[PDB]
Amino acid sequence: MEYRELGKTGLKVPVLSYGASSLGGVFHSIKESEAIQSVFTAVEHGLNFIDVSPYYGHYKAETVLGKALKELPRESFILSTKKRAQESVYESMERLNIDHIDLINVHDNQVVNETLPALVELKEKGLVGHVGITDLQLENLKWVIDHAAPDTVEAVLNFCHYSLNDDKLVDFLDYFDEKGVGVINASPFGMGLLTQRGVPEWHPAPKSLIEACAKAAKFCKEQGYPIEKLAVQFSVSNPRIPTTLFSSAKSESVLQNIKYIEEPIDWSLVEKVKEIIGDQQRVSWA
Amino acid sequence: MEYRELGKTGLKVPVLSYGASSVFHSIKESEAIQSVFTAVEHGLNFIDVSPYYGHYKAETVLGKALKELPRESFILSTKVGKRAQESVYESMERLNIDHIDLINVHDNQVVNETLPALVELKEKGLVGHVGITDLQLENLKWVIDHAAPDTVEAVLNFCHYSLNDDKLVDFLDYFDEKGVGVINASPFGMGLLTQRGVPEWHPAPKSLIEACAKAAKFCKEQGYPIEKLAVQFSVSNPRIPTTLFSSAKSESVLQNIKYIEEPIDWSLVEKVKEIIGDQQRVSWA
Repeated sequence: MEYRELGKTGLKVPVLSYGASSLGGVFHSIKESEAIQSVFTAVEHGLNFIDVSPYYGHYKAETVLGKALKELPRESFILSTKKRAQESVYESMERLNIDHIDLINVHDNQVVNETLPALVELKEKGLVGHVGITDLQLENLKWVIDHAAPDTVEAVLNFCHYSLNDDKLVDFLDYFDEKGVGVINASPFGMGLLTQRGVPEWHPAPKSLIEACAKAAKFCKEQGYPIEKLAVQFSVSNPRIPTTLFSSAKSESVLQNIKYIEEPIDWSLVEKVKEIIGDQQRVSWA
Repeated sequence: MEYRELGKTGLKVPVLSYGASSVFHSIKESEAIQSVFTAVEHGLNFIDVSPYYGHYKAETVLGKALKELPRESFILSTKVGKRAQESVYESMERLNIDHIDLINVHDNQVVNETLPALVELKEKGLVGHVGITDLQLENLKWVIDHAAPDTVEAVLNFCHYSLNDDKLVDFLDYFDEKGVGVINASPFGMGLLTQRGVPEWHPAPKSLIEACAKAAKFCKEQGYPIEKLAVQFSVSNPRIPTTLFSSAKSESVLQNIKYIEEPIDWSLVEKVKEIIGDQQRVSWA
């Protein structure tokens, strides 16, 4: 298992990161029951870095996850999660029964002046290791880092922009280097596009991107090289992206993606399907 | 296009009803609002807003969008000491509706505190009818038995009247005895009876997954999608007033409407129940 420093953060994070797939909805019990075993498996097999944002919100799930994490040693895992935002961090820290969060990041106006300062105060207190931000659009990330105070934002998290099908994050990597920001990729598979089963029912991806990615998955199938294996291989394949956050419930998926990323990537196959995904490279569906 | 009566409640629900589904929840949101508009346009009055209760921003958008449709043209339902009454109040407040048609309860002794409270809210005329929601029919039976009489008007249940599971059948005589309307849900087994297949999180055992995949590719070779047969079967029983499917895009809603309005091939249902053999009613809860 390979590790990267998360920018100027000091945390050695594994090139893949477990994101604890969404638990809300009916059958939530099954999903969180499996997610606990997945946390254990990811830690036992190399993933320091667990994000539990989907647990941010559910009293009982968060508390028995606090039990589960109390089963694990102090330095055995790095944990990150999502005016009154101070009390929110305090509240959910109590529910997790952890004594301090390794990194807090803001979901989503001028978060620049209200939430981020409170989290900076919290980092000075000793209860939060580092601060970061989460968003969909890289222009928004640039905006908020720009108008914030210097060296406030230590990490950024962003979705579907370093894949076989989307390449945008490159354009911003330099910028992050210039302001000392660790980069966290997420959704390596394009949320179904780089899957061999296909794309979920809610996915609004245009018909063209859908067809390009389905044909790439078919070519991968015919070459005996699963498209998801290639996608997860590729999202952790950039030395400037410290880590990528994949979401799953069953521990089998954690172990499969571990086995994938630890196996050598086929750069010729990357060239091939990046070609087959034609005009649809960096086509957006947000 | 076909309507039945929800037990004795006097609400006329279509055989198929829309249960709008679950980062990336805003995109699902907008699509789901368009989907409820499409469904109400095509006759699917029964609208369950349970996944919106919990996010102020999420319930507000459907409240404001739904204000654009006539009140008598749709029947609405949602999820829920007497904190339940305050929950109903606030749900109406963000949905900007003066009357909820059906109010349900998820999940121990809700028979003496929660259900009497919701009954009181019905007495006042804010809610029309009161029901319960569970994955286990035994738990539904317990609640109905131990509750005050004629309290439980609706019972919602998942993955127990479909091509692979029909454990709801055994309880239908009971539900008729009690005066309880039945709302089926998840007619696809949450991916089993789909051509694409099962999500990663699904716990269903190897044998069930394989039998359903074989039935699926058989349906494919026959030119008759497994999803069409699934939704047709689920709505095919007259003692089950309505079946609730959770979709996001409006195209799925239109597909399912066209599917239920097509006749069902019972020979195909039996050829599929032969592929789903010892796996019928195998639980994964």
